[PDB]
Amino acid sequence: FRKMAFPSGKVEGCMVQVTCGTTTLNGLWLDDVVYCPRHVICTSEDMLNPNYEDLLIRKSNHNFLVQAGNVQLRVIGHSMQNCVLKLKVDTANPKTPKYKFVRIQPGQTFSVLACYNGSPSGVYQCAMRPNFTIKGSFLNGSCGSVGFNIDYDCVSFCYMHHMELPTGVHAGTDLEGNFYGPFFDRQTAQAAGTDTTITVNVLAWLYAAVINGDRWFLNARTTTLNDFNLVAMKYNYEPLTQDHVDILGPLSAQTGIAVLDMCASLKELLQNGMNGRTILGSALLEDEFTPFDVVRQCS
Amino acid sequence: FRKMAFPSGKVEGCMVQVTCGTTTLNGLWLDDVVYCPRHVICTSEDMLNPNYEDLLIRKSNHNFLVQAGNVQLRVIGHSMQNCVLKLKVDTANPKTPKYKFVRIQPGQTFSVLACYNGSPSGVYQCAMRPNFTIKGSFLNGSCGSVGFNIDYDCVSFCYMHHMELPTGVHAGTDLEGNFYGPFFDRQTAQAAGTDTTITVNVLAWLYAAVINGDRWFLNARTTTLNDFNLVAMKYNYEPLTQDHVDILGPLSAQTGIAVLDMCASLKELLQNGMNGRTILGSALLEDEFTPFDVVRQCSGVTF
Ligand SMILES: O=C(Cn1nnc2ccccc21)N(Cc1cccc(Cl)c1)c1ccc(-c2cnc[nH]2)cc1
Ligand SMILES: O=C(Cn1nnc2ccccc21)N(Cc1cccc(Cl)c1)c1ccc(-c2cnc[nH]2)cc1
Repeated sequence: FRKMAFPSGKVEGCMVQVTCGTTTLNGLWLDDVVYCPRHVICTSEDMLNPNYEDLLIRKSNHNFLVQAGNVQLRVIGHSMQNCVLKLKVDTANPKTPKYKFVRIQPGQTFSVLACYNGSPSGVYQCAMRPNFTIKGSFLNGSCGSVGFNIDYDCVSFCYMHHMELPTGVHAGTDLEGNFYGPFFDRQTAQAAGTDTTITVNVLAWLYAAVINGDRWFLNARTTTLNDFNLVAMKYNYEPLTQDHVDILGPLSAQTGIAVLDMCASLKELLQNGMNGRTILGSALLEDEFTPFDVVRQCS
Repeated sequence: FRKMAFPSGKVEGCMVQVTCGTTTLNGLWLDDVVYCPRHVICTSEDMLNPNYEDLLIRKSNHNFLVQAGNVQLRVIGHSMQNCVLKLKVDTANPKTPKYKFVRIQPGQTFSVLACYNGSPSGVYQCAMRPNFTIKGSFLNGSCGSVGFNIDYDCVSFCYMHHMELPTGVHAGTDLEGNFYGPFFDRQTAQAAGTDTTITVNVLAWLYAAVINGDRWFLNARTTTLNDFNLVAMKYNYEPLTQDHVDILGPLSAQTGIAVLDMCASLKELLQNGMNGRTILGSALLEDEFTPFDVVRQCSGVTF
């Protein structure tokens, strides 16, 4: 049972390099529009305290240099949507997949294609944390890298990378340019809200551990939904809803372990710890697999 | 510090499905040849005790269905090379990347593009265990999925999936059809030998920890490679080769920590444990990042 990302090919065909002055980052080229973080228009001094509408009005189309591989794309128009810059180019991307822009919920997962200078480096799976940060693998130059899910040949873009917080976690926006969380695109120190653990995901992963033959953490106790939620909140776990219980249904049916019986296992795990043991190779409780991620990989 | 697969687009454009009789599996289309596991020609009952040479003699080109999506590629030649079947097709793949076939060492990592009916489903990073199994994520119908590394847009293919073992680990061949490990393509009970920890990768991970400022485990001693190898084997760790010392060279130079000093620090961790401390947030020593994986993720290496 591994962390599994979607194949990246359809997104690879869309990655380009956007340059404004001496600032360079990645852009997403779909049809005849290139999307990228708007802080590409900032000098390093601008970034310290930018007024974006003021900075953008002073830019011309020729200030923007878009490179796809070794081809230069000509910018023929530019506008700004929230924190995203939209460059109209004179060429349509022949590799544009069927796509959608979506805003994901805390606790949902997505694949990230990490890119530098418009070229792909690696792909990995991430979750939107409850505090709206992501635990990414991004170096300097990765801004504009995107997160996505793929369903029946359609790419749903959900994340564009903008920054790294002082703690090393990452923040960004949806494809409409709205940050996830209370962050802003100004280079100043920003703390995130206190993070919590994605409970429905931990339960899914515990089910994955049972499907793969590991039952050491199970027990006989039972719990009610409310009583489990009392303990969950005490340990900074997100509440479990009745829809979460229903979503876990297929995993409950496959294993013959009622959802609330798995909650009693997790409650014992939180109150007693793991006693040096491991689950699915991990010594910590993993919360970045959703029930769907488990179902897709286990079936 | 998290696992990172290679971008999979160059391999996605090479995946096809191969059907013989009622058996469908994945194939790899490069130029005008499709490579796939030879057990596609077996029935499920044949698998119990196959004679591949006899099963192949009764096959003709017109018995093989190769499809790119739903589009048939006409087979115009066939042959068997070890445990892989090579089907010559009448169309050269225009998506063929620059590529090589390589045979990897235990401990080395690769990305696997898990596929079902020729359709890519997911990508993840895998290590070849010292017992020549991989702890992959494969369901039925994933046979023929390949593992690969990328180096400046040359794809090095290193693994083709053939089978699941009773313990749930996976076994396969290189692109020339030679199994990794003492396994065979017959459904007879086979078992993986006892596994060990990949020492060179644990050392790579300790170097990654030092790079990020987590260095409480650096001790004051050194060791010789021979002395270390004899001790490590008592803890079910692999011995180091001369190639292992050399591939740790760049991390040793970047951190200023001699390889044999890091071996001495690891030895102390084995003999005394962690004392409830963590490394890179982990209470366990990670052994599925190679030295190359550490550098690839710490630099912005693109392809
Ligand atoms: O963190 C990043 C960029 N970044 N992203 N991932 C990273 C991983 C490692 C290192 C840096 C990373 N920041 C800081 C920042 C702080 C608060 C808010 C924001 Cl939006 C950015 C940044 C973004 C733009 C510029 C820039 C634009 N023109 C000139 N200079 C300079 C710095
Ligand atoms: O394990 C697998 C295949 N497999 N691989 N990953 C898997 C993940 C989930 C489920 C199955 C998986 N085996 C059993 C086997 C035992 C020892 C050696 C070998 Cl080679 C195979 C197999 C291989 C071919 C056939 C077959 C050929 N024609 C028609 N049916 C039938 C069974």
